[PDB]
Amino acid sequence: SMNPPPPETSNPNKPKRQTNQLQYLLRVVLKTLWKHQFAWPFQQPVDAVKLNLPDYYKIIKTPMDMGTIKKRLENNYYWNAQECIQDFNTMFTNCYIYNKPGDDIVLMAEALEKLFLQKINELPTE
Ligand SMILES: CC(=O)c1cc(-c2cc(C(=O)NC3CC3)ccc2C)c2ncccn12
Repeated sequence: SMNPPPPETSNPNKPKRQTNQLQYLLRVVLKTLWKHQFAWPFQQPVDAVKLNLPDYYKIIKTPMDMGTIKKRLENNYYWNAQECIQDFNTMFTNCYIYNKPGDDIVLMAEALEKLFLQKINELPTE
């Protein structure tokens, strides 16, 4: 089996900004989720070869992971916070699409998503 190339984390012709909302997404949101006991399945792209999930990238056509999001934030890849929030939501949604309800990995995603929602509830204005 083969994995696909990972999502891009740098693109010199993509316009970039560093806003206070994006700084919050790195310093508060990403850092809170990254240190969590349940973060580890989400800290890198799914290696469907090593995990013996040959159908993963047949089902998941918009992969996303926190390793990618971390690199994007540290590279100032984004223009606005909504782009980054969409990446997080894609990662959670992919987990719920691929896995069975009640699987341990789904419980892990739900726990991270609850914290995610609590932090973005206080996303600073501007
Ligand atoms: C997000 C998702 O659905 C998901 C993630 C994992 C997962 C991936 C890795 C991994 O790829 N590590 C790379 C370094 C080699 C490791 C451990 C786990 C539990 C998983 N395993 C079974 C079903 C679903 N998943």
